[PDB]
Amino acid sequence: MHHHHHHKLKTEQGGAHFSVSSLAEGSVTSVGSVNPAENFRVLVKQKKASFEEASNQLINHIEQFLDTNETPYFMKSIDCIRAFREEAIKFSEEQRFNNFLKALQEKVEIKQLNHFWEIVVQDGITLITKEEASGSSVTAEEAKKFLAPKDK
Repeated sequence: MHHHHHHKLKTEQGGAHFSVSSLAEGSVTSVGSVNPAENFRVLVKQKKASFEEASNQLINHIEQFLDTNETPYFMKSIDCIRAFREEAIKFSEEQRFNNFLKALQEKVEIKQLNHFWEIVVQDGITLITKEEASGSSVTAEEAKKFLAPKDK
């Protein structure tokens, strides 16, 4: 007539559970998932580095690549440029723009990598696309003018 326990009141865990990440924690490799610019993005989005030091390491890494002879990274370089490009607009960094641009270019000048400069002309990756500003209505046109793949 009497019974104790076996009532089942406490739930066991309740939900999925396993290892986290398991991708790259310790050494493993560099870069989380694609995009070599994501790192710079990390510092700009984190307390790591300022939008300048971060973008600096981004272009710097791009310099290492630009040191190599591989181009899979040259269009991807343009992409990195595209990485801090948009971020800067949201990060309010105008000087950093003409800086990475005049710096990466002045660099292509000192050395070769004119091919990188080529896609730059084909991508409008030169001068302050808007108008040496931080908030305008102008588009890539300006850049398209600095180095256009058409006209004379």
